[PDB]
Amino acid sequence: NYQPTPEDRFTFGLWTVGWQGRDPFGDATRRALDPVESVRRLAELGAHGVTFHDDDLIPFGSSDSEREEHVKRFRQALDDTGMKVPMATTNLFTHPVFKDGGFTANDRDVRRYALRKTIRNIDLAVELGAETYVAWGGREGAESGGAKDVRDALDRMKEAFDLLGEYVTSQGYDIRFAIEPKPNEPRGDILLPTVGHALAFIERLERPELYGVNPEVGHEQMAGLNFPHGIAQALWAGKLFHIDLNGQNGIKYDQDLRFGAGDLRAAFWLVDLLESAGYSGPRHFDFKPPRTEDFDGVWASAAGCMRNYLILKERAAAFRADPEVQEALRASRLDELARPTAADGLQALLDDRSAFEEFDVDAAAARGMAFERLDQLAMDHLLGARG
Amino acid sequence: NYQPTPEDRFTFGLWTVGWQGRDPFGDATRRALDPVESVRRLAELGAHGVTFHDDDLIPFGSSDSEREEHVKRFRQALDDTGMKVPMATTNLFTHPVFKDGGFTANDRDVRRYALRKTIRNIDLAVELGAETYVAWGGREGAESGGAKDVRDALDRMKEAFDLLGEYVTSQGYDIRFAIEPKPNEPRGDILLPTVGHALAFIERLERPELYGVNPEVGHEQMAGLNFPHGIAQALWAGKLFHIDLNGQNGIKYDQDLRFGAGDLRAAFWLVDLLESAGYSGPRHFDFKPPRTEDFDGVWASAAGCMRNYLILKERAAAFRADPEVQEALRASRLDELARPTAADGLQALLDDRSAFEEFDVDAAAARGMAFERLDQLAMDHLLGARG
Amino acid sequence: NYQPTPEDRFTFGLWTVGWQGRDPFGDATRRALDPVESVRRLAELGAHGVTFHDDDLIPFGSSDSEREEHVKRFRQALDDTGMKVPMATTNLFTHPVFKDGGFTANDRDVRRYALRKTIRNIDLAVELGAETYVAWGGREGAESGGAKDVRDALDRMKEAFDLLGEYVTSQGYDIRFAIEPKPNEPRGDILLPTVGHALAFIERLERPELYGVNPEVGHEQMAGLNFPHGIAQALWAGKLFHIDLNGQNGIKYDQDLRFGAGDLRAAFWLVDLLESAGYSGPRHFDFKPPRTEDFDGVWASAAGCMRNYLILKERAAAFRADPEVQEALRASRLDELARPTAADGLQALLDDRSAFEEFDVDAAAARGMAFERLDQLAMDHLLGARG
Amino acid sequence: NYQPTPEDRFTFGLWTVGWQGRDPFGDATRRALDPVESVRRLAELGAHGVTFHDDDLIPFGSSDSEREEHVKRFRQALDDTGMKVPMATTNLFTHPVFKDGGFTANDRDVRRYALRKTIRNIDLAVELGAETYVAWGGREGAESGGAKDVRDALDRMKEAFDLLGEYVTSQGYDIRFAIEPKPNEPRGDILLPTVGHALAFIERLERPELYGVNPEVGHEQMAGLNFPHGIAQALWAGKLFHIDLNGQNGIKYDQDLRFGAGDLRAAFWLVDLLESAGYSGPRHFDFKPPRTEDFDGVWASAAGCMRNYLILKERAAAFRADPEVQEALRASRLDELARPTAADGLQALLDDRSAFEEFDVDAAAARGMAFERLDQLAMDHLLGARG
Ligand SMILES: [Mg+2]
Ligand SMILES: [Mg+2]
Ligand SMILES: [Mg+2]
Ligand SMILES: [Mg+2]
Ligand SMILES: [Mg+2]
Ligand SMILES: [Mg+2]
Ligand SMILES: [Mg+2]
Ligand SMILES: [Mg+2]
Repeated sequence: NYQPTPEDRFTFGLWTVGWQGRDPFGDATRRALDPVESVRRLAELGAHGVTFHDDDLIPFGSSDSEREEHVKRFRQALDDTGMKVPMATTNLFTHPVFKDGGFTANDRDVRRYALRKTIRNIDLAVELGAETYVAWGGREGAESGGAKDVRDALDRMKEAFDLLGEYVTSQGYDIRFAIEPKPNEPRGDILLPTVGHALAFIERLERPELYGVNPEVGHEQMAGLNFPHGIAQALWAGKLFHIDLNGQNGIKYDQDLRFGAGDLRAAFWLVDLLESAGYSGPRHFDFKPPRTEDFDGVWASAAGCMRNYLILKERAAAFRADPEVQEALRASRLDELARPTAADGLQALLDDRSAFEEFDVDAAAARGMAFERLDQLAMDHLLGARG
Repeated sequence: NYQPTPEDRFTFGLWTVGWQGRDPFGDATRRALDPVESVRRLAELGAHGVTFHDDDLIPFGSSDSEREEHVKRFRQALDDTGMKVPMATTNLFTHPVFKDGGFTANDRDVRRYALRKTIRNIDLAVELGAETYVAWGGREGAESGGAKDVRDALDRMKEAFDLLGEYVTSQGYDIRFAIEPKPNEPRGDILLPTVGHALAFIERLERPELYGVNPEVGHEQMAGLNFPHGIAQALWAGKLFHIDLNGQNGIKYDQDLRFGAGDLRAAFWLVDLLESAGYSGPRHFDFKPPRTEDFDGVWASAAGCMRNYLILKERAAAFRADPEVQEALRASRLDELARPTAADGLQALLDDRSAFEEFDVDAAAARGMAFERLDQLAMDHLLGARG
Repeated sequence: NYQPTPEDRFTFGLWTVGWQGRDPFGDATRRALDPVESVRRLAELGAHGVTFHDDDLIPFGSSDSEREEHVKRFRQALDDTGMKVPMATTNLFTHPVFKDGGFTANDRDVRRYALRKTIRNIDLAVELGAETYVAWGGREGAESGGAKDVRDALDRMKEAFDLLGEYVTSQGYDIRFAIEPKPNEPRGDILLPTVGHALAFIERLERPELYGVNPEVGHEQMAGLNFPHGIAQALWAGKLFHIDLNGQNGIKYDQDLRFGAGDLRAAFWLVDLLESAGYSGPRHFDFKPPRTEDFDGVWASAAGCMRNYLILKERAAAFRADPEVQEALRASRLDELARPTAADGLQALLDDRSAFEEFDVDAAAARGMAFERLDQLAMDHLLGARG
Repeated sequence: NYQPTPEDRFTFGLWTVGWQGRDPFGDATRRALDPVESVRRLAELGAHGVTFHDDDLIPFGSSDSEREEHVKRFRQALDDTGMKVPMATTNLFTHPVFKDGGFTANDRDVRRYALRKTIRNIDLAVELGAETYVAWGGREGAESGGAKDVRDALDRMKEAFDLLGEYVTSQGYDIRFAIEPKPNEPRGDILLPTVGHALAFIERLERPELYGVNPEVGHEQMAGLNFPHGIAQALWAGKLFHIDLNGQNGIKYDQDLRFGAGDLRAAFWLVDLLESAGYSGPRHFDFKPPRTEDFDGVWASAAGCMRNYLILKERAAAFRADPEVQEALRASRLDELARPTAADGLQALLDDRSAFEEFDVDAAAARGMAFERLDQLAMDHLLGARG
């Protein structure tokens, strides 16, 4: 039946189901949602948690009484539904003061204002019980070559993340940070565009154990890269703290389709990788219900994300647990890929005559790899057509 | 006149001017070149050095007498022309034994054979006086999801690079290693596809001071990324050991056009970045003369690469040394970008009331950035139309 | 000095300089512009005309008195400045009633409403003296495969364009129609995505002499196609009625940069093609001033478009009028490309023994084409470095 | 069981299963196949026919005795297996005499040689009983802007196709012509890059009833376009004469994967479109077995193409024949899309007050479209998870 359970750890953003449909060529098609109503509806669908921007919960320019009133209503809804908040983030892209950037704006006072806004939201997020803080560098980039000195911008971004790490260490919080890469949209070229650039940036920080990545399926597919390879490098580094799941149709604008739409085979291999590696964080959906839909379509899209994940998880487990698949995996020598190359050592490899002087390159080249048979078994298990 | 001089450090690969024109849909249009003739012609054009694959210099399957004869003729040509060899590399992609991979092939004996071939070529490269060794992971990837376990492949690639570093340390050589990223072509998805992935991989190695990157303009433009941003992150990390210059028209197959063709504005900003940062390595051209050309067209393309670089270097220096440009750079607050954000410290930033409580967001948002005026000055200096 | 003159026929849209900066992730950074002020400023910069959407001039839901008042003020500004209106268009994408489409919406009453709105705007455009009407099919497409039956949608689009042609024929107007293609943004896939699809659609209409295309540089570059090839096929068909000039950096979202930015070499070849073919329509700029700029940056961008066109026109004329270039064009046999293949006829070609039986394929294959020398001369003329 | 039958009309090219694995960076991994052996193996798998290039069957430079001997052996194998030949084509891209082009080469004598070669192969194809002749314009394009005058090239291509039509009309053959579009690879930009450009070219020919298109899934996906939309426009024009099925992973080089791999959802919607429209031509597979495979992998890939088509055909028929799907299609108003917009006429539409003056735009905008529910039903039917 593929019914979601709270052990699946499915979470949704408030900006996802609360999107009003304002695109660059059109007005809003839906009215605004109350966050309390969003929590109650998502708890009815069987979700585990919600995430938020600071401006999603408290409107910009609110007084302290309005701030504490919104926080009190939102914690009341969380206590009534039993829902959790596992991640929060700050909005440094909507207001026109951030048009040049946030942490790497050319104006020093804008950079200081962005740091103070982030610190205030980190205090609220620890108050609500979040475990991961996400920084999205949305306005950090340039449309032209001379507008932004990139080495200086990387120095300012390093300084900002070092200050945030110093603050959480001095306060004694247990929250960690995560960086969300994206290649373009809305700037012409965004700093730290991929998972690899984000990981290489994290290794230069002062306390590199507090920082990880938060990759998104759509953002890695906008650069034509392969999302399971990117996720596997992040897992190899030990830095996958949180993940965003959606869909995307090739290299174009950010579509943010529901999960399973877009590249279905890549979604299958991604669910295979996460269930095999034992990733235990939240399964966060960052999608936009299309502006042709009313509220019933919104809730149908939100249910469809979780249903597609549960179907792909069942099919991937059935593919790995099949004896003919295990025979094909031995025939393609994946078990030999898992073996060490030279554990006997460098001197033994240099003295091994079977490794250069007496190695039959023609006999080694004549062997096929049977990858097409393996892939056809994977396609049959995905489509349900084993027979 | 833009005449190349040996102080410019222009180098060419033997595979560049020696390409016979065999593309996937056509036969060769040019006969094979003698490497001695290539050295003499490139010294006549005013180049500084040549680079080589092992199979470019010594054909596959050659005996030891043929090996030493080819090496003796090639060093004789280098001594007669005064040309140098600043970089070498090994060929782990042409022979059909490497169809699944080289360092990360599924076959253990193929991995051991690839390591022994690389070690032999490293000995030859130190004998010829090279300073940088380049590893291109061309066959390391997959066309399908189940063919390659990517975490295990990253373990084998780490093991191979650690063994090579152990060998050069035990021999006492001064040569360093460099990794060339590429997103696809000829596999469907290649491991370590960008500069960011390569840098993040290098930080996990055992002796990370021996390894850097060798980025190529065309390969970063095949993923839709921005090459000056990638080069600037590599310079910020201190890992730019060598660079490949060519041209590319957007996201498609590897064209390897001559330098200056493709994206001319990006070429301008790249030359600006290298001359500003003071990169002192070789300027290596990795281009393919198109198969419609005869040998006169080959030599005209090779001269055109160096001419386009010298023109762009003159225009970029004239753009930076202009007082109206310096006034526009102050008006866009690049000098304020170079200033530290909070050097007074975290506690002073938290107590600063002008940074959150009394900060005029509307007055800060009303200021323009004058980026379009700056970019129009850059375009006028590139086109030569200051007036 | 490259100063624009009214003989250059430079026109701008009101939505171009009137864009407030609202992108999908941010609010507006600039206040709204009066159309009268836009006409006066563009006449001061040296433009020839303006174009408009119906909703740019008259706000949605306006009464008839407000309609005639806006029209009277706008014609007064046109009479005071001497500016013209050579093109108009209708807005069928902003209001949420058009969320599924306009001419090809699934709702019949929405299709009838869209036709009536277009007919009313055509009457206004003939009243202002326009010569070309532009239909942009912005919302005509789908995000999913089952949402839109494409053959039925093409039937409805044919029916709508046939009705508009019947109306202008019955009224005796002299205005013509033009279709603007675009591959995606804001739908996932837009019907009639390229110039070729638009031309093939036009040939199936009832009165195909009234319909042409209106191609845009950015929209053809979002699909990775080559804009001079597309423009040359439209000129070969005799259907280029109007053209939109802007810039675009590869395959991503619609950037709408100023002209000359993006792909400078492609801009050079486009200006070469239009000046060689003698295109006599307006040179229309459809660009967006970036949201980091204030009004001085807006007017600087608008001046920069015209300046870049005048510089490229001078350099292309100097390239064609050069005797060494003419010698290189004879060496690459472009004059032989202009000659007919078999004007002697099919029977003479079949009896010609020099064409198959006695044709030296090796001697024909040995000849080079000298394309690289020709391209280096073109690059030298573009950069101003002939010497 | 999804077993192929001769009523399915599955055909394969000889170049598909006969590909030796020579890619631009590697040598061949498989030996050459006898065409007789290819016919016998494909008849054992359950195919219906084969297609060929002229150089696939008769090697270049063969004498007349060798020509008639190869033809006699090949017709003997066709008579023994009962296989047919429904399509043929000529090779104007491999030999280095065609490096600049074929029908639109800059050399007049090369153009005449290409026409004579094509006419000889057309005689052979009618002798073998083919019904469609395919022209692929592989070398017709340019790497640079000045190398090719595109209007003159379009004149020469029109002249060549008019001569071929005149020849088949004078001989009284019943064969038709088809044009295969492709955006790039191996030239930088190929003339007639998409289906739309090919259709617009066909409408300018002298006898436009003899010419159609032959689209390929991979070639339309290399430009980021949507293949069911392109196929539906070709069916709307009545020009779909033949089709090529393979797979492709986004915008990169021509992968030519087996069918079903790549974009599985797009493959599902394509099979839905062909079975709904009743296309009765051959289902031709143009794929390359990957160079990691031996001959068993070749035959497994060839069987996998037909199996994936039969599975998708069953799932699409089950999706269309479902009552809940039919209810959802009525709720998304596809039946209202099939209705004519104004069959009452232009005057009745202009006098209809319910169409502009009394039309409730807010009530029309408030209705949802239920596209997400429809798409989730389609995904459930594709994955086999109706429950
Ligand atoms: Mg996104
Ligand atoms: Mg996200
Ligand atoms: Mg390359
Ligand atoms: Mg290279
Ligand atoms: Mg646009
Ligand atoms: Mg436009
Ligand atoms: Mg292909
Ligand atoms: Mg094909």
